[PDB]
Amino acid sequence: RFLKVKNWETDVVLTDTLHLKSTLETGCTEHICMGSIMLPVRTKDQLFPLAKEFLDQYYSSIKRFGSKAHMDRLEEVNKEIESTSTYQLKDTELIYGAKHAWRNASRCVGRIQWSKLQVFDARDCTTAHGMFNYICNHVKYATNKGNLRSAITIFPQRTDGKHDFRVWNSQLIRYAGYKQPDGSTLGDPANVQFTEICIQQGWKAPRGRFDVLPLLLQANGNDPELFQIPPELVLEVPIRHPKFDWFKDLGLKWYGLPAVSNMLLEIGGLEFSACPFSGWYMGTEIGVRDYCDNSRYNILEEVAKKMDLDMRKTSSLWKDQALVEINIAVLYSFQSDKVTIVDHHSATESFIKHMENEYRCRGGCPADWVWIVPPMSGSITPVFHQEMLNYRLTPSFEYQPDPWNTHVWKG
Amino acid sequence: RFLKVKNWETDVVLTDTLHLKSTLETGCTEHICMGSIMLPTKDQLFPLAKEFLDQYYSSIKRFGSKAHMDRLEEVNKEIESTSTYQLKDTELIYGAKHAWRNASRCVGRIQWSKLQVFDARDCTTAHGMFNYICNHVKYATNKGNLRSAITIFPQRTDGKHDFRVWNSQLIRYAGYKQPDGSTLGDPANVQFTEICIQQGWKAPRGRFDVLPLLLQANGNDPELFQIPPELVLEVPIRHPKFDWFKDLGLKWYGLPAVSNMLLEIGGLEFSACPFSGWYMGTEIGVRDYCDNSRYNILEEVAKKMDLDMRKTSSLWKDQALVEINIAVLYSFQSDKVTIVDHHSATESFIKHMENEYRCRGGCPADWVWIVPPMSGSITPVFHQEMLNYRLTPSFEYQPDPWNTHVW
Ligand code: HEM
Ligand code: HEM
Ligand SMILES: CNCCCc1cncc(CCc2cc(C)cc(N)n2)c1
Ligand SMILES: C[C@H](O)[C@H](O)[C@H]1CNc2nc(N)[nH]c(=O)c2N1
Ligand SMILES: C[C@H](O)[C@H](O)[C@H]1CNc2nc(N)[nH]c(=O)c2N1
Ligand SMILES: [Zn+2]
Repeated sequence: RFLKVKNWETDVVLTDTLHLKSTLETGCTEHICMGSIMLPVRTKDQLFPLAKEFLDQYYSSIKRFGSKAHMDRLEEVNKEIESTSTYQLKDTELIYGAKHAWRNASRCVGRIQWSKLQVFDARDCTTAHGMFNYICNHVKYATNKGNLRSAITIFPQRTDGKHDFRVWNSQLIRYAGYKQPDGSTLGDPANVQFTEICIQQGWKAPRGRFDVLPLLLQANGNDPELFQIPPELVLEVPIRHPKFDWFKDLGLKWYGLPAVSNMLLEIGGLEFSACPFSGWYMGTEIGVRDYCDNSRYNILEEVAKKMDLDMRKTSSLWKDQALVEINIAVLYSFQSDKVTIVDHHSATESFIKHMENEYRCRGGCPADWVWIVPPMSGSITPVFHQEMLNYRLTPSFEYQPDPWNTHVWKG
Repeated sequence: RFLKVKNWETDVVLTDTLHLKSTLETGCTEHICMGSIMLPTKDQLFPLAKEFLDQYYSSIKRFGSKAHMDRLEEVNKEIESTSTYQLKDTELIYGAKHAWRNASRCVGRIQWSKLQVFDARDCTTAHGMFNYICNHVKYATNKGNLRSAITIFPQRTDGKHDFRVWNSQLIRYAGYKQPDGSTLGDPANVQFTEICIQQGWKAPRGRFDVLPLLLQANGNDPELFQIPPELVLEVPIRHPKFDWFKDLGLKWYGLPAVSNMLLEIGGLEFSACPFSGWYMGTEIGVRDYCDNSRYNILEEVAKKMDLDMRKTSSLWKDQALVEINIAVLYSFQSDKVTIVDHHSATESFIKHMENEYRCRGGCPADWVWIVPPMSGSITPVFHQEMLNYRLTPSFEYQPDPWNTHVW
């Protein structure tokens, strides 16, 4: 089967054959598209085909398909599965797997960088303290004094599902949110629930607008433990605007390192429930979503006031106008401080090239248009005009339930 | 099977049951989502008629009535005898309004029940069609106070007598390829303009030439007509702050009127059914003016604002884009032509969705099309999960007549 996608701006037509290797579900049917839906203990039975599929890909990629090394390895994994009910990846396979999970991540516009990923093998980790050490080293390495480096740290895989390693933080670095008795919110409204958990676990909250949350770390299915990331390791950027001198007085800053820590990495049927990964920010993530979502810091009003825009009619586009200045300021600030960041024009343009490269060399590039298109100025970026096919390949990053909803407390 | 949609801004969750009445396919499968793809007999006819008449009679609280059964009986006889059937005026109006209600790509659907339906099923010639379309244009425009309307021409018979408006929209600007290798006017309209010229149009070769209508009646060869200039309302584009903007020589037409689509009601097919409402600003300011394959004016505007266009990271493109869109809205409002900004329109649509979920059990919506082409996430629709599915009556895409027409 052949599937064509078209770019309506360029008339470039690409042919996808890669989707034939698609395994998991989409959520869609012939009767319904769930393309805008956010979120739509394994037996040896199901496990060996998954291992085999993965090992065949790995051996093909190193051009050793059907080799004795390939066959011996299948044999070794088979025996290990029938003996121990699971298996261990070689370091090479782990690295290959992590890189490909990123490569297959259909919601990530940053994938041109997929082959450059520093993989930190933390499978020898046994305790929360050990996890803390590993994560500190990840943060320091990735931050690199502002010259950001993509990295992932991989903690031991799931066994019976009762001994899971989990990072309870959705991201390694995030600001606390505090609900006030008057209904108002101090800090990041997104993180109110998690902050409360942290407080309940014994965290002493400074109760400011930009308090870096402590790490809440679960090793081997045990109760999670609190650790504070050494502040000297947390790179932050004061936000200012190149022309507006009052912008600094808004009191804004953000952290430089975007680091997802709540996702599950699947490789060859194995499940890595704690696998924090990081890259560098695209400006709009902060300037559009973090700052301007009504459900987040929500600064559009204040900014628009200070720019003295006409705010009586939406039709003045005062919101749009303020939004631009805020995103200019985020980009300006990071650049001025020499902290890696990319604008949505650069990032989407790079993605189109990556995508075309992938069609040519790989036969496709699964992409989720709904996530790939930036949250401002959509149609003046080239991804907007690009038809995309969304499907799911393994290895992959997957959503998993929040640990506080599933954890069995030891006490 | 009973699907939930969440708004991530408000945490509001809606339950959709309406999708279990969908029938047409989406393009998607359990293995592949095609949500971003632009274009993915008596036997066949009677169940379609029945399904439609059932929903019609349910809508007037007369389900299972004798009049319901009588109509069903009558339609069935007519299909058996004549191979097709004729809609009653009431049914036609119901169907047209519901086609719009079911248009999952339309953000303006809160207005769906206020639609003026012009029954042009008595039309027989292209001159007839021309007259009906002029009257539509004049009625819809209403001196700037726009009114939603659709004009419905005779249904398809054997497929060899189709009525077609060859133009994709009732009102659009011509496109010309220059010796300069560049493009004059609207680049999207070059091929159609060629066909107009080849059919005998005398093109003025200007940048904003209103295209002539190319009208096909009864499967005959299409004929040319110029819409009376005085009925084509246009808006010169100026900026409220930038005095120089006027000098760009920009204007646009007040009437957005889609003419290339197929209206399906009760299995019947209306291949010629132009419909119109009123513009959302971004349609003109973002797409028409700033698309690289359209009027593509970003660079010039940016230069007149003297922005640093050295580096993409200055966001000069984004800045110019906002001002271009400010000017569009200002110009329409100043000239008193109905227009809606994307904030107001998406807000309306959220309330409509909630109404539709509350009173109909759902609302089919294509998020890819509903979210505006600028400032996506500062509009409520961005944070609104939507289910996309196909309900009938419906507007459907159809092939361009020049690839179809046996001359
Ligand atoms: C290096 C530069 C990178 C850039 C510019 C980038 C860009 C982005 C952006 C803008 C998003 C959307 C985030 C959101 O809307 O919440 C995203 C999502 C995602 N990225 Fe990347 N990313 C980068 C690196 C990485 C790396 C290193 C990985 C994994 C090894 C990765 C995997 C993912 C995944 C799995 C998602 C989906 C997250 C979710 O569903 O919440 N990215 N990326
Ligand atoms: C009166 C105010 C209206 C507003 C504000 C509005 C808004 C819009 C917008 C912004 C689009 C996207 C168009 C594009 O991006 O090219 C659209 C598409 C559409 N509209 Fe509405 N519309 C209105 C009236 C109507 C009416 C009266 C009908 C039918 C009787 C209709 C049916 C449709 C259909 C079928 C589409 C999809 C067109 C396509 O797929 O090319 N709309 N509308
Ligand atoms: C999933 N919706 C909520 C996301 C909230 C959130 C909070 N902090 C950091 C991120 C980072 C997202 C992200 C991750 C990576 C790896 C790179 C990049 N440029 N961006 C996301
Ligand atoms: C409902 C909708 O899917 C939701 O708002 C999505 C839209 N696209 C997105 N795109 C990105 N990059 N990040 C997001 O969080 C979202 N949210
Ligand atoms: C590839 C993508 O589907 C295409 O660019 C779509 C995206 N969303 C759109 N949305 C609207 N309203 N109108 C359009 O023409 C498009 N084009
Ligand atoms: Zn889909």
